[PDB]
Amino acid sequence: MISLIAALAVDRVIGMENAMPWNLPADLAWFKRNTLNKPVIMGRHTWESIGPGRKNIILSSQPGTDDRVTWVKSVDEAIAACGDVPEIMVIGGGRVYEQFLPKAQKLYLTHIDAEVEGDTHFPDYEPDDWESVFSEFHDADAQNSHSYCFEILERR
Amino acid sequence: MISLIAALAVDRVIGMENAMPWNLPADLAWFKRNTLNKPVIMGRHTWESIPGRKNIILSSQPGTDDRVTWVKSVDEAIAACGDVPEIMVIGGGRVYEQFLPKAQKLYLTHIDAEVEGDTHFPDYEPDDWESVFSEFHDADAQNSHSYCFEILERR
Ligand SMILES: NC(=O)c1ccc[n+]([C@@H]2O[C@H](COP(=O)([O-])OP(=O)(O)OC[C@H]3O[C@@H](n4cnc5c(N)ncnc54)[C@H](OP(=O)(O)O)[C@@H]3O)[C@@H](O)[C@H]2O)c1
Ligand SMILES: NC(=O)c1ccc[n+]([C@@H]2O[C@H](COP(=O)([O-])OP(=O)(O)OC[C@H]3O[C@@H](n4cnc5c(N)ncnc54)[C@H](OP(=O)(O)O)[C@@H]3O)[C@@H](O)[C@H]2O)c1
Repeated sequence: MISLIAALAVDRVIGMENAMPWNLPADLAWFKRNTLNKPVIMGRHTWESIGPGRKNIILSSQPGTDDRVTWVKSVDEAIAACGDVPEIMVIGGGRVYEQFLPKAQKLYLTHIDAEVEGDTHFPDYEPDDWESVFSEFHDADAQNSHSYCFEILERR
Repeated sequence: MISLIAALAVDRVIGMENAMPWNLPADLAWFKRNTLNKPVIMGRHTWESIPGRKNIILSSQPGTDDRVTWVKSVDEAIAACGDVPEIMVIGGGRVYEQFLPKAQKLYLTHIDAEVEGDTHFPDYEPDDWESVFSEFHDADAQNSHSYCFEILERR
């Protein structure tokens, strides 16, 4: 199966011109929990932002620039590179989420109570086509700059 | 001599109820550049938020980590640093307020972020401080806000 994992500010904003204006180690821990050694697919801009671990599959139209990870030139090649696994984790960014949302069976979302003027958004999903199977709200604290809610949705 | 090092949002905000809403690895690298192995003094809340050098923690209560040095007063904090060229006071608000009158140098990162804080860097009169270094940086893929490193020396 294919899953998407993303952290959304209000209006489904996921990315800005620069690094996101928050500090959420709990979200980093949740991201790790839910990826572990599973194959990940990401776009080239997300790869440049995160600086590797599992299979790391990077989408780019151009030849790859780091032989430690696997570079692919299409969605189909990305899926093929992950092989026959229980769950593929699509980790961003906006252009990649848009292409994989119709293929996805599960969303792992972190809803962050932050308003940020973004340039990239998580794709529109119709909540009626998705069953919320898990939800956990957390307050901001000494380590986390904003309140946040982890949610898992499974396609209906 | 005593120096303060701090990261200031607008209105001299240094701290909030919760973690600061920014991601500034360049400021962490600057903080390291300017501390390295020099003794550091910090308040107990800053200790809990963040050991390496001498790490001197102010608290009214017995210490809870024997890997660092705990002191109950400003004068003991200074004494615990020994005879060194530069003591780095790293926060927080209560600690900066007590050490500012003793300080000869400020290492400030001015961050272009507006945040409603609960704690501020102490008032200083810029006329009483000479800016000896200033370096501006844009936000980028790793740093959420633009920032300016500044070093002031007491005139
Ligand atoms: N998303 C884009 O295509 C694109 C283009 C120009 C500027 N930007 C800016 O970059 C920032 C991040 O955007 P984002 O979150 O959308 O980035 P992202 O998903 O992390 O990465 C997008 C990149 O992934 C590669 N890619 C995605 N789908 C592909 C496919 N089917 N075949 C081959 N390569 C594919 C392209 O790399 P290559 O560029 O190496 O081909 C693309 O530019 C935004 O501010 C956006 O405006 C994005
Ligand atoms: N981050 C956290 O852990 C946390 C938790 C609760 C509240 N706060 C609140 O957050 C706000 C900002 O704190 P801040 O930046 O001012 O904290 P800070 O300077 O990092 O730490 C202040 C602490 O340092 C100790 N201290 C400072 N001067 C001292 C002296 N002369 N003698 C003995 N002990 C001394 C006291 O510890 P003791 O308290 O151990 O005596 C004091 O509470 C404050 O309103 C604070 O009360 C922060």
